[PDB]
Amino acid sequence: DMQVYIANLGKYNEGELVGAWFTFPIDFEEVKEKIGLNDEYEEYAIHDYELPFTVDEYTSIGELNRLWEMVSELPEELQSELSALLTHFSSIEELSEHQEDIIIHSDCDDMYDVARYYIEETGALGEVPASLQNYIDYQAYGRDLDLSGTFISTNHGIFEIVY
Amino acid sequence: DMQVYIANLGKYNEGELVGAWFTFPIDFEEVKEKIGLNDEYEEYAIHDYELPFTVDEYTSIGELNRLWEMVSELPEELQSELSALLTHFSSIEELSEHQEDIIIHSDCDDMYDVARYYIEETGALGEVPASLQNYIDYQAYGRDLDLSGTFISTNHGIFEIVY
Repeated sequence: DMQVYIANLGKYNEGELVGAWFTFPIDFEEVKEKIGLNDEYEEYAIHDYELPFTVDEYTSIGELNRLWEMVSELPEELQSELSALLTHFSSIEELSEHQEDIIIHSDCDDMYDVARYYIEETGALGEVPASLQNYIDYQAYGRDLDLSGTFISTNHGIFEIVY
Repeated sequence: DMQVYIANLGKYNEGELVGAWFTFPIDFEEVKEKIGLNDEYEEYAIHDYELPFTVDEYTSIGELNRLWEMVSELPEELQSELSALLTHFSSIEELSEHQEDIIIHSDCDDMYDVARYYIEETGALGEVPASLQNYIDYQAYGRDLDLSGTFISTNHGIFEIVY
């Protein structure tokens, strides 16, 4: 989980291929003793990674630990679905802005359940007469909430990006 | 409108074919002067009719005027749709029993309009919240009323045979 194959720019063609996997936190001198040096300093050749997100080929290791600390900052159900949540967003501090603004639904599993939750148990309208009990179009209600609300269908539930 | 070709049983093979059309009221002596006689009395050979209903081949002319008076008794929108209404019933005095029991819908044109009328403007449930405004399945409501109520789809509207 969350480990990188990063060495080295010396013998740029992935010659001097060393340094297998580095879980976080990752140090300059730790990897430097892992690899030696390439007679100078041209290292952390990002070429492979077990990460739940998208990383770049020249990201500095301090930025990597920064990203990891932002990952470890977030709750683990969100850490499981970072791939889905980052589709709406573009960065993690951006995600850390509205990290309070996520509605979690383990209880709701499709849009129908979202409609039934926000109508029935929320009580967004009050009266459910027995003459009117069946007669609440959860499908169209979910269509209209899908038009309005930013929704994300995931494995562990449905995540509503409300602002 | 409502006229019969009735003559004669004398020369049974529609020989002595006389008497073109007879609008109501229709008299024995009026048709008798129209046709003469067939040396005896065997007449009103019912063979053709402009009538909005089904008549028989040997119906007496007094019964014909009786049927016409029952037609003229009824309102003209029902006189226009006697063909549809008599499908549920079998006779006209039968229809004159429940002639008070017909719900007329020029306003409603399909089953959807029937559901929207009996829900919205009738106020069969009261509250229509804006969170619940769309969310009234008129289709299923019309299916359930179609299961329960006797409905007839016509040209001028929808006629509900309620008891």
